Amino acid sequence: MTGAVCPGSFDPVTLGHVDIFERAAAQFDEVVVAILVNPAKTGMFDLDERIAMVKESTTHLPNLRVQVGHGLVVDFVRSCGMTAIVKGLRTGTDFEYELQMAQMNKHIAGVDTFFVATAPRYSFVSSSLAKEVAMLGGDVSELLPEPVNRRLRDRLN
Amino acid sequence: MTGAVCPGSFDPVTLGHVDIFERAAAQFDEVVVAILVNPAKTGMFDLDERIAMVKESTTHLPNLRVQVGHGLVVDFVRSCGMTAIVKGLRTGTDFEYELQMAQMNKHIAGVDTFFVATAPRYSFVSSSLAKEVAMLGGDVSELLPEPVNRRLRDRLN
Amino acid sequence: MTGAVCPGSFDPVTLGHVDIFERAAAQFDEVVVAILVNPAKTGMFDLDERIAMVKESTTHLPNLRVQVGHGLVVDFVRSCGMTAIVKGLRTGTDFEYELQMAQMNKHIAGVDTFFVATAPRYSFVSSSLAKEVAMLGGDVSELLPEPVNRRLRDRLN
Amino acid sequence: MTGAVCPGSFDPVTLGHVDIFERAAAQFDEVVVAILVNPAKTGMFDLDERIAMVKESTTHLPNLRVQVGHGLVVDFVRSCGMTAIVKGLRTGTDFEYELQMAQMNKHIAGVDTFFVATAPRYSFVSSSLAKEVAMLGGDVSELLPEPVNRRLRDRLN
Amino acid sequence: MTGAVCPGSFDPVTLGHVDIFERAAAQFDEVVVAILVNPAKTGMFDLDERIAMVKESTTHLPNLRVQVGHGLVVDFVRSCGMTAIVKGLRTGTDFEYELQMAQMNKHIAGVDTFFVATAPRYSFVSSSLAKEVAMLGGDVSELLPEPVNRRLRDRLN
Amino acid sequence: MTGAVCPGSFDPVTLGHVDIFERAAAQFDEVVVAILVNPAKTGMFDLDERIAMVKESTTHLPNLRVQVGHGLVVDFVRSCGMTAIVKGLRTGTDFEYELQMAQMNKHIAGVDTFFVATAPRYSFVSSSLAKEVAMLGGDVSELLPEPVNRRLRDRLN
Ligand SMILES: CC(C)(COP(=O)(O)OP(=O)(O)OC[C@H]1O[C@@H](n2cnc3c(N)ncnc32)[C@H](O)[C@@H]1OP(=O)(O)O)[C@@H](O)C(=O)NCCC(=O)NCCS
Ligand SMILES: CC(C)(COP(=O)(O)OP(=O)(O)OC[C@H]1O[C@@H](n2cnc3c(N)ncnc32)[C@H](O)[C@@H]1OP(=O)(O)O)[C@@H](O)C(=O)NCCC(=O)NCCS
Ligand SMILES: CC(C)(COP(=O)(O)OP(=O)(O)OC[C@H]1O[C@@H](n2cnc3c(N)ncnc32)[C@H](O)[C@@H]1OP(=O)(O)O)[C@@H](O)C(=O)NCCC(=O)NCCS
Ligand SMILES: CC(C)(COP(=O)(O)OP(=O)(O)OC[C@H]1O[C@@H](n2cnc3c(N)ncnc32)[C@H](O)[C@@H]1OP(=O)(O)O)[C@@H](O)C(=O)NCCC(=O)NCCS
Ligand SMILES: CC(C)(COP(=O)(O)OP(=O)(O)OC[C@H]1O[C@@H](n2cnc3c(N)ncnc32)[C@H](O)[C@@H]1OP(=O)(O)O)[C@@H](O)C(=O)NCCC(=O)NCCS
Ligand SMILES: CC(C)(COP(=O)(O)OP(=O)(O)OC[C@H]1O[C@@H](n2cnc3c(N)ncnc32)[C@H](O)[C@@H]1OP(=O)(O)O)[C@@H](O)C(=O)NCCC(=O)NCCS
Repeated sequence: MTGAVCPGSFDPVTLGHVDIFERAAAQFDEVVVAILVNPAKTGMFDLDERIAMVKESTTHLPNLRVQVGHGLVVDFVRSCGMTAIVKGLRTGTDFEYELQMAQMNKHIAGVDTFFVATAPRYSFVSSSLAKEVAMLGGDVSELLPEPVNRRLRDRLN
Repeated sequence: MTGAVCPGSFDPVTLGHVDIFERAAAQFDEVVVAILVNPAKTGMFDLDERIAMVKESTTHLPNLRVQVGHGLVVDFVRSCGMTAIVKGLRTGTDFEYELQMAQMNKHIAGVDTFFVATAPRYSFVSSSLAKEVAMLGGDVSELLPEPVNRRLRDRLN
Repeated sequence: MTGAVCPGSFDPVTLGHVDIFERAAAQFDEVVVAILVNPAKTGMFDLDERIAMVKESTTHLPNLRVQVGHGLVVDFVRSCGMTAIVKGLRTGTDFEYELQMAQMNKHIAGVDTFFVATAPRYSFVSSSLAKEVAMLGGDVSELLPEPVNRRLRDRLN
Repeated sequence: MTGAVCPGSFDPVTLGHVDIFERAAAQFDEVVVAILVNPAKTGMFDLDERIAMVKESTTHLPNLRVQVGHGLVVDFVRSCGMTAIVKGLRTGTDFEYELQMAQMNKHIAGVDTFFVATAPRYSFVSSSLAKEVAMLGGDVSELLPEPVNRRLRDRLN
Repeated sequence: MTGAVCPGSFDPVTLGHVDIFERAAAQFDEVVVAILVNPAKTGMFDLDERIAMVKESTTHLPNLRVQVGHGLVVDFVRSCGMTAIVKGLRTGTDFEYELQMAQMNKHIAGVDTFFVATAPRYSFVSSSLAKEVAMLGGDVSELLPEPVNRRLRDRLN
Repeated sequence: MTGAVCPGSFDPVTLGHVDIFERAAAQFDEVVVAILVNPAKTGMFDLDERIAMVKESTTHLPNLRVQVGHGLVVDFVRSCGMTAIVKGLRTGTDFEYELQMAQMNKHIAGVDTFFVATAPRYSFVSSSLAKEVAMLGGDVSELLPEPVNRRLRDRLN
């Protein structure tokens, strides 16, 4: 009964996120994707849309499920009966801040954090940058699941 | 008559800050903790509370005093008759930005900046992260002075 | 017919920027400085003032011209009939984010990004830090073109 | 079913290494410690003493075994029926390198690498630094397991 | 009129090196690949094979030539009638060093250095890692040009 | 009463080292330059010439003395009646390492390490790079004190 949580805001989910989902799914018996929305920061997609996009991109992963989190990621992790977090690393990641959170999460709840480097082809995509480029007419279709592409296309007119 | 200034917003002061205060105090004849509040950014604690918390955490350091700064840190430093700043380094610190400020401060006023690594046990605490975790019910009591813990507890109800 | 674009918000232009302009100008047949203003973020100087300051600082560079960009930097680059961007590196630069943008820009439009380290004397100046120090009465005159200094002086009273 | 390999030269094993072994053992069904032989550049302890030191230091982890490797780490991993490497991060880790190896290992054999931050109290110990300090008379006994301390003090008397 | 030098030991040349050659050849009138001889620390291939490998791998770039250098890279650059060095950035690059050399080269001869990020698919290959993996039986043929692969498989049979 | 140790191999001392000596001498009552002997890996200048070079380059600092050390830097520091090390940061510094040593030195003897950024004009010089360039005929005389320049030009004629 091994398990890991993949936390994030996923606004929207990218192929960078999916690559990490797939690696977590391959190495742990169970994997929970936790969508932790910021109560102060409203992004582009609403919670239901973010859930849909994640679920639409992870139908091929039987041991993975999507779930909404509130408050501490470690509280969510423990409520799943798990003690592990898996985080992706890419080009631009604030790794020092990821390390700070990792140590903090370990300190407050005994939760381990495992970092894994995203595949090179998906190493420069992030949610905020994909949105920025897309909303200015740039083609990021290869850097996002097709369901996400369909929805970004809907917001052109 | 050697002296160093430890500048910051201290909202709230952490055991990371105190560790740096103690090391500065051990190496310099006089040490001034400068609380430089951001006029645009309002945090959690008001200036009086921030002063109180710093003073409540530094009663054991005879050659240290707490003082409020306005404008340039270098203007505050020079007004204390000093030419040195001591800054802490921890897990997550934007060190490139600390370096930029250090060079700038040296350029504009001839003020030296000394960096020192915080003790490992207090290396992942920061004011903003401690607040975030605490306000979601997380236990950061070991990562803050007891007086600070008492005040964070008061803001639960 | 070689060419490079030097993009930025230049609010205001610094001697760090100029140093990069000069190096780009020395190595490419044509060089276009693209002023890409953020539609969400309003800074200190208006677009006309930013253009003036850049033009006032680059009269000595015959193969360089100043032009306003809208939307994607790569769209601006391609519209100049170019395939290259030149970016400066200094003390504090978020290099991981510069790398992310570089890879992204290459992916979406085949545009190459060339990075060059600014001269050490101008390695700690940035637009935001120069403004912060100046508006608190600090002397950054050596870290900015004289025309920029004149304008920063006008906003004291 | 799940498994991870913890590779290294372990000359000698530190409490930093053991911390990582413990994290891996808690999150995977099986952990294999792979002791890989370095080039002409040989070390203080021979292979048998290295094996024994790791073994005596990990008696509290029943799902962990120790094994020598002679070629590619990925070949070792695959021959064990696994597809994951777990590696520790400490102060002084060459991350740039670790990431290069991770990407290379993923490319040549499809093996994933997971990185974990070592506990702060054990974040500054490394085999080479421990050896250097110990040989010069310094006390690193709190940073190494007792089986290592025993063999270390026998070498210096 | 415009020109760039791409310096290195190229032992052997990788598809990471070639990617950079291609970027330079597209943006400058002339590119010179400078093969500089390392100290006593010699390598796998001799100078003539190194030259031939670079030559056979760059037949698709008519504005590129290959030349041996024996002293300072800046002396090579200047003797070629140029003032620019182009260097690739990959996962595992010692940037801290590259920047030091860039500043030193600028100081001693006024030579500019331009950095370019290698294509993601070729971002984890380096000469030394490719050699290590190949000698241990791993397949790095997708990361090296065929002229290098040919000479590499002849050395291991 | 206050004191700092500036440790190194100083082979040879650079104007980067001297900048740091000057910062330390201005902020502490006493500064001791500790010349520590490296392992089998010996250098260009012998110990006596190294001592003399540091001495002749620091005549303008009356509160600074020079002394050889043979073991742990912390043992040197403590035997001098001090508890502080001052170390310079330059372009190309291995910070990751410096921090590891700082934490280790604090752990084994309670000695604090203070880091200071070298002046920009002297931020790219290091002993090894200066030696490399000088031996190849390059002019590094502006980056080294004249006592070093004298002994350097006598070695190359
Ligand atoms: C959910 C959580 C893991 C963040 O997930 P996320 O939003 O998907 O994280 P991302 O991958 O998008 O990147 C982090 C974002 O924070 C920002 N960030 C980066 N460095 C930062 C730093 N030093 N300080 C604050 N924010 C930072 C970045 O802008 C980044 O967004 P962007 O790069 O896309 O513009 C985190 O907020 C969390 O755990 N929330 C629950 C509350 C909690 O437990 N907090 C305590 C953590 S110890
Ligand atoms: C007081 C001063 C030293 C900052 O102190 P501080 O607020 O305690 O600094 P902190 O330790 O909290 O960390 C810096 C904060 O700035 C932010 N920061 C980090 N990198 C940054 C960067 N690249 N650019 C802008 N802000 C940055 C961070 O969010 C961090 O807060 P957080 O990590 O807790 O979320 C500085 O603002 C100052 O000197 N103010 C006086 C005005 C002045 O002299 N300015 C000129 C400086 S050259
Ligand atoms: C114009 C452009 C190159 C930015 O230029 P710029 O504003 O002059 O950049 P700067 O040199 O001032 O520095 C970048 C700023 O972004 C911020 N920044 C730094 N790291 C960041 C990160 N990780 N994520 C988001 N913003 C970041 C910094 O605050 C910095 O400002 P500051 O350091 O002065 O406070 C970029 O916004 C752009 O290309 N815009 C056009 C739209 C586009 O093409 N976007 C797609 C890029 S792939
Ligand atoms: C065994 C292996 C994981 C290394 O483990 P290790 O020796 O315990 O690793 P450590 O972190 O203790 O030490 C790494 C050492 O290499 C050095 N290292 C760091 N950066 C390096 C670089 N750029 N190039 C080469 N070595 C580097 C460090 O100096 C460090 O030694 P130190 O303790 O003296 O600092 C690895 O060498 C390996 O996989 N070997 C098997 C062969 C193989 O698979 N090769 C191809 C891998 S893609
Ligand atoms: C030729 C030259 C550009 C180097 O090229 P190169 O060998 O292809 O460079 P690479 O990136 O492949 O390798 C750099 C190597 O040096 C090492 N390097 C990295 N950091 C270093 C450091 N701090 N100090 C010394 N070498 C370092 C790396 O370990 C790397 O080797 P690797 O592949 O085993 O990792 C350079 O040495 C040069 O200019 N030589 C001519 C002489 C000269 O001009 N000297 C003064 C320069 S300011
Ligand atoms: C003397 C001492 C401070 C080093 O000083 P130094 O030689 O002048 O330091 P420098 O910055 O000039 O050089 C550091 C060198 O080590 C190397 N260094 C950097 N990273 C390293 C690493 N990961 N592992 C080992 N050495 C490293 C660098 O390559 C650099 O050499 P360079 O100029 O060729 O780049 C240190 O070795 C010391 O304290 N010695 C005394 C013994 C002791 O106390 N040991 C335990 C310390 S915790």
